[PDB]
Amino acid sequence: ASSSFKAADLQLEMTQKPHKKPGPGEPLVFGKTFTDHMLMVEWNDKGWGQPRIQPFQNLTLHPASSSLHYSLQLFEGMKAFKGKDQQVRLFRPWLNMDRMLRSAMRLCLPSFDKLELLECIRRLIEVDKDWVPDAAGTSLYVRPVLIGNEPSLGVSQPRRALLFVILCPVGAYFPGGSVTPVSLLADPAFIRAWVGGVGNYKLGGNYGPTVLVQQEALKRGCEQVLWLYGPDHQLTEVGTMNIFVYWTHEDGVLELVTPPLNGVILPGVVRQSLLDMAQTWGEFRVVERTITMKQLLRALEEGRVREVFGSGTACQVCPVHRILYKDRNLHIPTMENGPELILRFQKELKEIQYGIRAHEWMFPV
Amino acid sequence: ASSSFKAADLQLEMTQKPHKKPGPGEPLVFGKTFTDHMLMVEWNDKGWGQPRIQPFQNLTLHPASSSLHYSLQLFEGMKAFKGKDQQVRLFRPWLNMDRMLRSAMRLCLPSFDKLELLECIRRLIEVDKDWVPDAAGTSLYVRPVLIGNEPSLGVSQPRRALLFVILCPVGAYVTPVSLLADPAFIRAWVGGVGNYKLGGNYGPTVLVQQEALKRGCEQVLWLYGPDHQLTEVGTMNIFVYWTHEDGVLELVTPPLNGVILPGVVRQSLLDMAQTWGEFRVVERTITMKQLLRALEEGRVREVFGSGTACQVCPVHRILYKDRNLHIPTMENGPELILRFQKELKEIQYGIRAHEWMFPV
Ligand SMILES: CC[C@H](C)[C@@H](NCc1c(COP(=O)(O)O)cnc(C)c1O)C(=O)O
Ligand SMILES: CC[C@H](C)[C@H](NCc1c(COP(=O)(O)O)cnc(C)c1O)C(=O)O
Repeated sequence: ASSSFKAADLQLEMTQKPHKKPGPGEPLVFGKTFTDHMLMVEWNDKGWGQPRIQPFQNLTLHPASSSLHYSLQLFEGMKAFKGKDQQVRLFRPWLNMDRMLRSAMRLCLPSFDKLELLECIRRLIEVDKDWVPDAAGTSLYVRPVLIGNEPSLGVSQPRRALLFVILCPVGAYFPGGSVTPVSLLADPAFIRAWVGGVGNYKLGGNYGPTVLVQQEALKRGCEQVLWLYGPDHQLTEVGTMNIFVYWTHEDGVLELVTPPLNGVILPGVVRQSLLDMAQTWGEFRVVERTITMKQLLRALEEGRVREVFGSGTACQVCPVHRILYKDRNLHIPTMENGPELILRFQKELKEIQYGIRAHEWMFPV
Repeated sequence: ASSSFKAADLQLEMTQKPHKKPGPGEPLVFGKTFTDHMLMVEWNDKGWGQPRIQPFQNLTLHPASSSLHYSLQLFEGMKAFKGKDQQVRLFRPWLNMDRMLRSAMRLCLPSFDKLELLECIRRLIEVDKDWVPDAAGTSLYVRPVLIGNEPSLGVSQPRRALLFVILCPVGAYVTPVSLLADPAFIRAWVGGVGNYKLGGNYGPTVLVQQEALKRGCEQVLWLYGPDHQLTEVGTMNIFVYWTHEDGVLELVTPPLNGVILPGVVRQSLLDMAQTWGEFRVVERTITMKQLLRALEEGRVREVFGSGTACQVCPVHRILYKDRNLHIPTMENGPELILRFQKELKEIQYGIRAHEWMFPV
């Protein structure tokens, strides 16, 4: 018993003022450059309306829209890569569709068919193929969004909603192969999410309270925030990335560990891919288990820690070299291990994402 | 002064297509009906633009507006009451202005001068005075809102923002409510943002409120900790009038520990009760164990919620997991509830002169 919204029904309108691309690899600050078209689907009493694809344009919302009063909003983030030159592929889009639908049900927003949305996104990206860069480490960021849109102040299940997708060409997250480490502020006073909360869904509500904390991290000399949880001070996620630790655990076994999906952390697509990939190799233990600051401190001085990094769509595998804890700067030996594992993960993903290696994880055009 | 828009700069555009005021039938559903005008002020690199009272109209937002991607949004809720004379008064608006500014700083949104916003709100209400109902227990609900509005996908401090205010005539709200108290749902946490009126606090409650209904309750009593403590109920702070374990008669309400929204009505009930001096008034943690045990022992007199929508709201039942708990509120006259309600109406409708009220 559930909705619809079909891809066979798209309508099409092309831009009369096709904006001009970034040119050489120089500008494009992430998220501030948009392509010529966008996807838009409306839902109401008559259910889902028809998809289509229109020129990039402003939204028109009633002043009481629940999307602005009660944060009835959720989003996704995924990437399209252009490799064999002009051939464009989406990395594991199905997982983002699965996650988006779960976020929708948590916020009582309308359900939709994951494959139809994926096909409309495919159609949209097709129209803006030329916006997809092909220089090393660049890609096209895809931002689907679903918002409640009830022109009513009652806190309740909306009877109207809007789904849209916009695209941004992105530069190489790292200047040029320059994989550079980041420093993290790890302060227990800051709490991103709670057990029983909504940290495991991609809801706008989870992000707004982090702006002030990120500003604090900069003022204290760090680049991102390492979110801690519990009296235990466990490591949950870093910034907008899941966190991984490669070290010789306390029982002498070499392992790659990452916090488990206990409800407080976001099930990252890159996170799942690194786990899958490492399990496949079978060269060392790969496990999902709780990581505490106390365990990290001990391992660091017995020189048991090899590499620590974050994973996410923006920055696939991100080295960490320093963590400021309790006034405490902890040097993380990641780079002196020449991010061997980090480097290996990056290479495999590049080969897969840019079509060098055929793989089911990729979705065509 | 630099850092704020000014009431003296107000530009105003009267409507050329009035709405029909709520007809005779009189069915006033909350937040469903809007008056003719709204307030709008923009902020950016050049800072605050000039305030504007304009016809009620849609907002035009860039698809990447941070208000829609990262919930850079907050709001307020307060009421204007029209008394016998026909004079309109705002109830303790300064507290809402203070709370709105605290919410803005928490979300790195632009600061503004509280008195200037209050004056523009005063001017907006004046324009739409004809919308302020005057039948018993009716009022005009005021909804200021401040949202981030940078056309960028980066999660960061916006360089653009929009502040607007819309008004709704409200038709009323006695009768007790039932509450669902289930530990599985967590609304806010220590170190979180439950003490700010941010839209992000509300969206996740929709599903839970739907669950409360399918379970036969009308609202949600939010619990927190192993420590099943009572935080707030629905969109109201929660109060308990009883004889405590120490056998002393008191009025208790959970403390402002970051744990909950500092309600304006809540602060007013505390002030008023403290003033009377007839019984102990305190801010302390309240646990389900203590409640269960106080009920068991007939020490509980009245339990109620407080909030702008429903000033003092009697509670008669709480479903705690399987456990339907009857709350003796109505059989104890809501004696304290009635006295609070009596006093607030006299103050809010101008029967009794008071500093809590702000003119027109
Ligand atoms: C502005 C967009 C969001 C910051 C963002 N999400 C990535 C994310 C991740 C990584 O998830 P994936 O990109 O799906 O692998 C993990 N944890 C949190 C709290 C996150 O926010 C992104 O799309 O990059
Ligand atoms: C639907 C009503 C609005 C959300 C609103 N605040 C009510 C409220 C309150 C009570 O605050 P007051 O209205 O200021 O007394 C307490 N806790 C929560 C979680 C609330 O939402 C208001 O001031 O109208």
